[PDB]
Amino acid sequence: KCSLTGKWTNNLGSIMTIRAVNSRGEFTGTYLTAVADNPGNITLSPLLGIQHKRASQPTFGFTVHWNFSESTTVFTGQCFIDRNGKEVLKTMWLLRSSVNDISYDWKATRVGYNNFTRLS
Amino acid sequence: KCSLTGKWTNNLGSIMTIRAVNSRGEFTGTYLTAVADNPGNITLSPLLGIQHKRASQPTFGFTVHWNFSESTTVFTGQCFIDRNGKEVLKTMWLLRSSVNDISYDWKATRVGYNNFTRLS
Amino acid sequence: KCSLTGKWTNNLGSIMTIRAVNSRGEFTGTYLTAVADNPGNITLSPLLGIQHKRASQPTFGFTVHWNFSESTTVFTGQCFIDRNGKEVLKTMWLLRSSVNDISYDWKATRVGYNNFTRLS
Amino acid sequence: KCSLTGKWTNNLGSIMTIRAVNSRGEFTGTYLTAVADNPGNITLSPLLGIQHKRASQPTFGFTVHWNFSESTTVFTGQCFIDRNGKEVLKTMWLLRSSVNDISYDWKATRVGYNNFTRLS
Repeated sequence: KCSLTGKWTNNLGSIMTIRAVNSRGEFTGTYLTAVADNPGNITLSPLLGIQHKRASQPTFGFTVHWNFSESTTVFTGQCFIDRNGKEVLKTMWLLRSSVNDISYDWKATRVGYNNFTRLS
Repeated sequence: KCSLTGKWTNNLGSIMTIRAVNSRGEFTGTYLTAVADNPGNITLSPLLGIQHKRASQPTFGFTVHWNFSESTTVFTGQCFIDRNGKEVLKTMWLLRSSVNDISYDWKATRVGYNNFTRLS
Repeated sequence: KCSLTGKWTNNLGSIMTIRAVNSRGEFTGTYLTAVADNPGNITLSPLLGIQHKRASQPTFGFTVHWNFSESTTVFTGQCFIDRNGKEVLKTMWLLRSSVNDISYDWKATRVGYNNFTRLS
Repeated sequence: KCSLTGKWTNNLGSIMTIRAVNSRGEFTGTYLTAVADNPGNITLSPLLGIQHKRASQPTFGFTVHWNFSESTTVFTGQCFIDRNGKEVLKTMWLLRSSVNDISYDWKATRVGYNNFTRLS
């Protein structure tokens, strides 16, 4: 079975740490991003999400509230287990920027992907 | 200031209730989707997210753990308030399906938009 | 049958003209966006795409080469016709910006939606 | 300078062949996908797109009209050149399925990524 609890890094070098997953599948953690709009401002930021519980290869989502900007990112994906027992999180994300008013809303959402593997 | 707490409907007729937002911007709620892969199966599903606290028009994200499928959706967006105090949540979402293994990962993520307005 | 040829406006006030669709479903046109990173720079920009030919409500895609920036947008969607013969193009888009090298690739893609209706 | 003319493969094993890029940046070609909704039906399919011309690392987009389904895919991205002169296309895509009517439109768009390198 795949539990998101533990430390993970992604293909861009970001690191996240996820705490205990409760019986609802909820989890909290922290996220240290390797990249940002203004990288000189990067600080460790909180995340909160939910994974499925029964499935051996659960889907999940989480939100990262960046502590150094007005933006928010959400990730969703699935945890896969190899024939050798290795775990990979395949994710896609949306990064929402803050804009001044609704006339700028069209430009406020970036999309991307990330693969994560366990630190140790 | 644009608040997320309350009852919302979107342009597809889905409804959600968001409970009290804590000092860290964290919130829970319940989502009733009007649309699904198998609409006869739809049941109420929990959501968990984070908004920014200081901003008058905060960005936010949340995860919906569907209680009737193996899928997960994440939403991110911004709460806008117009001249008359009317709120709109402008959101984009990713809907993650469960696939059998990593070779099917390519097909697992749907994308879309939703605009939410306050019920009553 | 839902036709793409003609003049269209979207929910943001952008307009486009699509010319004759050939036997392979290929079409050209001109796009005038109402919105840009630098709106004072906006000029008419060419589009080139393909639709399906047999379908009454075809899917399609097209590329807009912005003539005033280094960016490119792609749109994909479907042409729907209601009971009264009114057409709507339901689309999603990706807007690709130019970045300096691959280490910035993560931030280069915006996503959104647009609904188009026929002018006159 | 980066010209899309030539043969490319992506990280999933798909292959595409792009013909001459004209002075407008337009190009045609073919695309043999490694994966599909119904892979037993896969046939070689046409593509049509536009790249930027002046830039050494141009952005671009193209549409693939699948010849074996009612779907359409669009790709957009950028061609990067290494310090060693190696070229990579970094892309994201939207895959549009045909649905019966507008009430199903919400579920019709998948999103993903692909990296391409030259065949030879």
